[PDB]
Amino acid sequence: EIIWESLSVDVGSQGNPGIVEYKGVDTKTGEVLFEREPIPIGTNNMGEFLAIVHGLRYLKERNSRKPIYSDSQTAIKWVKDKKAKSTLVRNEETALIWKLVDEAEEWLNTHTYETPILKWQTDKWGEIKANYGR
RNA sequence: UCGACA
DNA sequence: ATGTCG
Ligand SMILES: [Cl-]
Ligand SMILES: [Mn+2]
Ligand SMILES: [Mn+2]
Ligand SMILES: [Mn+2]
Ligand SMILES: [Mn+2]
Repeated sequence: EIIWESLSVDVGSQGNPGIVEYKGVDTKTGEVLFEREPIPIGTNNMGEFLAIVHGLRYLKERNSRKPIYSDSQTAIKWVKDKKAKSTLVRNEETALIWKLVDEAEEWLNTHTYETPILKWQTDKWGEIKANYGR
């Protein structure tokens, strides 16, 4: 029941909190459609969140109605709520990740989209195509 | 007390 | 090990 005609996104990190990045790939081919420059400090969930929002913006800009796959239950909820409930401390070092997160929320609250955000069923389909981790 | 998704 | 939700 995999919808191959879709966009798959996923976070990648070195430590958690740690260096965070993310990418979006064509679920069907695996071709990398976009990738975020590594952010010094952030959490896994913030990254998973930014990945979905970037995916929403990527698809809207190209007038695509394809759904987005994410393996993050947390990020999917945050996007649904248009509010990332991260409890990562807000300080000088986490300023960048928080700026991106707040700006992502800002975009969600000022734009519209019908993009279905679907849960990638890892336990049945294996690793999401945009995966970085082992 | 966990269970789940990362 | 941590980040989060049910
Ligand atoms: Cl971003
Ligand atoms: Mn993931
Ligand atoms: Mn990268
Ligand atoms: Mn905010
Ligand atoms: Mn992954």
